[PDB]
Formats: sequence, C-alpha cells, structure tokens
Amino acid sequence: EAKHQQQFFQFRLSGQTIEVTSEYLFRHSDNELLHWMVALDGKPLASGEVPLDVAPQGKQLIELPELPQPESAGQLWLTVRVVQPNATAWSEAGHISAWQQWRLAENLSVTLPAASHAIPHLTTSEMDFCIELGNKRWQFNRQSGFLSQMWIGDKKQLLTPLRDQFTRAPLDNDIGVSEATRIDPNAWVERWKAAGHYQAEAALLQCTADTLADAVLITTAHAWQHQGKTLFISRKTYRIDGSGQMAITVDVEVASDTPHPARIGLNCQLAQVAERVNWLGLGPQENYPDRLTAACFDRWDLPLSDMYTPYVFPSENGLRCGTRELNYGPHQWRGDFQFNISRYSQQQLMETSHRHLLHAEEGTWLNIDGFHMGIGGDDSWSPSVSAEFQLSAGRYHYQLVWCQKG
Amino acid sequence: CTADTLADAVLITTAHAWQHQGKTLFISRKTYRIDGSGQMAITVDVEVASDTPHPARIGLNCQLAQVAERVNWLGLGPQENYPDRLTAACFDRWDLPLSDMYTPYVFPSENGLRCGTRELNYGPHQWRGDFQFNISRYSQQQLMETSHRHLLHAEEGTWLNIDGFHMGIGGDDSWSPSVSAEFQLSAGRYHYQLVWCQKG
Repeated sequence: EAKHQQQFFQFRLSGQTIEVTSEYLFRHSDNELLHWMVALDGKPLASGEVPLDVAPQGKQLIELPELPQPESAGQLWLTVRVVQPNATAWSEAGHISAWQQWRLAENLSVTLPAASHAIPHLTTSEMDFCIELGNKRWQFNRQSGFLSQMWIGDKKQLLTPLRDQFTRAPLDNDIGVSEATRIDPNAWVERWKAAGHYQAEAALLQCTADTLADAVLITTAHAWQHQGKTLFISRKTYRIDGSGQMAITVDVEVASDTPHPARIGLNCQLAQVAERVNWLGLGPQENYPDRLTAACFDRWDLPLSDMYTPYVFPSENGLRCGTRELNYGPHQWRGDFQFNISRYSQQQLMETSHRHLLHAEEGTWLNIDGFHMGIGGDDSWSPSVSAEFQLSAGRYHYQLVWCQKG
Repeated sequence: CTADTLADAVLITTAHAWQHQGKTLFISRKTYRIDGSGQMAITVDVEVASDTPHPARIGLNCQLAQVAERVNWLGLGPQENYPDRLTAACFDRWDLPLSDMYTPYVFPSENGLRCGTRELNYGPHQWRGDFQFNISRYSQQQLMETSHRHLLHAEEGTWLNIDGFHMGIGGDDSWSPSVSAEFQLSAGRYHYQLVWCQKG
C-alpha cells in the first residue's frame, strides 16, 4: 500500500486516453515502459506496451488502440503498469514501479439459469430439516436455527455450523493502550466487551421450511441479546434450487446505541483442507476497506499458507475485499463479499499471545463478510477508524450463493 | 415471473431488465409476500451498470386512485428535505395537508421529498420501512414537460414516489455538476424493503 501511494507516476483515464503525469523533479523517464492490459473477469482480452517519454513533472498522453468489446457478461478492467526494462544499482531488470486499474465497461447478466428438471426433497422431523437432492443433502438444526451439516455423497463437509459473526479478533489498533491494569474505555475492544458483543448468545425467533415449485425455502430469524438487550437481529433466507445451488440472503439490524460491530458476515469450519485458494477479487495480498487501493481486481491463485499473515501478536488477518467468486476445494461462493480463510479460528487468535503458540485446527475456518469495519493506523493508542469505514448504517443486506462441482 | 403458495403466505417473484439500444441499464428483482394478516412485504434488489451514469433515484411509483386531505408520516422534518439538505429537518410524527407536500417552484421539477421516513399514512394505506417519499397530484412526467408552474394541472389521483435511495441535489453552483460523490448512487447494487398494509 505504501509503494502504490508513493508512486512517481500518476494516471488519469478519459475514454480511450491514458494521461501519465511524472512526479519526478529532475530525471526524465528513460528507463520506463508502460504495459497495459484489458481483462474480463480475470480473462485477458488485449494487451500492449508503450514506451514512456515524460519530462520531469510533465504529462504524456497515451491513446489506447481500439479496446475489445466482449458481449459476454462481466466487468471490463484496464490495468496499466510501469516496468523498468534495465537494471539499476537498486533494482533488477523488470522492476514494477507503478500501476493503476480502472473499470471500463460492464455488461449486466440477463440470461436465466437452465430449467433443471429435478426438485429438492424436504423431510421434517422434530430436531432438523433435511433437504435431499441427488447425492447432496443439507441439514438444518431446528433448535439452533442454523445449517448444521452438509453431505456430498456420504462425506460431511462441515465441522462447525454456519453461524452469523459480528466480532473479529481485535487488532492492535482495536486494543490501544488498554492493558489489564490501565483500562481504556474509549478503545474499540473495550466498548465491544462492555456491550457484550463477544458474549452475546443467539436466540432463535422463528424457523420455517416451505417447498416451492422448484426449490426449498428456509427462513430463520435470530436475536443476539446481552443482559436483557437485543444487540443484533439477523433474518436469513435459504433457497435450495433443483440445480444444486444454495442462495443465502441475510438481513441484519444493529441497535443504534450499541457500538458499531467489527464485521457482519458468516463463519464456519469446513472439514476439508485444501492446498490452493482461488478467488476472483481484489489483490493477491490481504486488503481491508481502508487499505485496498494497492490491491487489483483479477483472478488470484495462492496456497493456503499465503492466505494467513503471521503477525507477531495474533489477530484478525488475511481478509480479501471486493471478491465476486471464491473457490476452495469443491466449494464455490459467489456474490459481493470479503473473506479470510485459514486454519486458526477467530477465538484462538483472540486468546493466543504470540504467533509461535498458534496451532492449526482440524479443518479450515472460513469467514465470509458482507461488511467489515476498517482498520486504524493514524495512531495505535487512540481510536482512528474514520466514520466512513465504520459499520453505522444500522441495517445491512448481502447475498451469497453456495454451489459445488456440478 | 413466478407465483408460489406458502404455508401462510403467497410468494410472487419478478425480474425486470431496463434496456436502451441493446444495453441493459438496470435489473430489478422484486419479491412480494402477501401473508394472512393482510400485509404486503415488498423486497427490491437492483443492479446498476457501472458504465452508465448513476441514476437519480431507486424506488417505486404509482398513481393512487384516492385523493386525501392529510398526509401523516413518521420521519424527518415537516419541510421537504433531501440527502444533502436534511440537517435542519427533525425526526417526529408530522401531519400536513396534501397541499403543503408540494413545493411550488417557478420551473416545475422533482420536489416534496421527505427523507428518513419509517412510516407513511395516506388515507387507508400505510407504508412502513426505511425510505424517502414525495406525494402530490403531479406526475414526474408532467413536471418534466411543463415550463412554468401556472401551467401545471392536477391529475386524476395521487402520485406517490417511494424511494429506497435518492441522489443528492447540487447547490455549489447551478451551471456545473456539484453533487458530491458521497451523495451519488454509485454503489452498483441496492436493496430496500417495503411493507404495505391497510386499515385492518
């Protein structure tokens, strides 16, 4: 993020014209090459290289050729980057010094899904709702109101039920100088603890299941109360269609007098451990709502080890924002969300003092958030999350689609 | 457009696309849930293309057959207010005659909006949610085509515009775009819910 904000080349896009302004005061851009690329949802469509001839503090206007205009659905992204072909005393040949990304043109998807002939079958007991479709099967706990288990064939997919999460392992900016002796009431973590966000217990309000003409509809409503006070209300809809897909719509109400929650999303512990994490979204590196400018939208494939940031004092980490599709093993999650995936739960990160004491858990912990609070950074002893990055709207909606390899 | 009977309600699902010259501008997915108590829950999800200019509003409109004398709502301000001109407004229960819900600007335009409204009552109809509304006898089409306010004529019924989201108004100057980025509808995806009930 520091490298991107400190670039010596600034970029402006106007139609098909890229304006490059040099921030150098003395040198001419004699070791600079501009590589541009246009991709559609991570699929490259066109590319080109233009040498840079910019005087100190000057501007070079670069007219792109006729860019591709795909009729397939998706967003067009234009990425430029400055490459140094020759090695310097402080850098090697091929060094990238500056980059920028834009959205070019989006074709909204209007095509309907294929008319699947099958219908998921719903069985009702006193303890659970069971939806069965082919080899796949879902189970909803009627006492808890959460999806408890999913089976592909005879293999369980979950170790922990899929539940709403409103907290994160506190960052160093969340803690401040709030020691166990000199408590800091203004610290974010102290306000969350005093409000009971870490101790709030979910209470089921309603849970119904209806069979549609082509799907199965599951509706749940939970209330998170702490000492006779409702902090959050979550209303969730599960739509299991005949194609195997699972659409999850979540509507959340947050009390205005409680401190703004750190996140609004779901979490679960997947039984499967996989080697690669593939997602279509922002950046190869971890990024957050107020630290995502350096990240780029593309198709990224990383090993699961690179999805975890080894901070000395464990905390919430590894978040990727602006993600439209996430693939892990046989599971695919689509929507507009942020996620982090690792072998350590948020509970373990909160209780472990140093990273060398962290131990991997049995499965994979996945946190998918519709919304996430920004991180601080102006200082580390006082609250420094700006108002535009706090979760203060009061009402929140997000949708998720969960499908499999079929 | 599908209709399903639930255990206690009737579910209506629709999806529309707004296209102009071979290009989809907006997609609206709407859900209607008519329960046994008489209530009508309407959930709207809207997709806006990123390359099209940001829309001025995202909501619904209809012409009610009934004309009533008083407009009662629980929301912001007695006077008209907009996303970037609502600081002076106050949240309370307001009751105004329908005439005061229209602002007589010399050159007709969109007017009379009330923001931050949780409940709106007009005749036997009640609308609940988190929305902005304007109510008057002139349609948005008539306001666009009428040069001066003295040429405005009331229509047969009442025109109601309920918006989940609304673009801010300018004011820094009148010759150049002056709506700030935080008041433009640039999110791309929008959701809002409405409940429509009656006197029962």
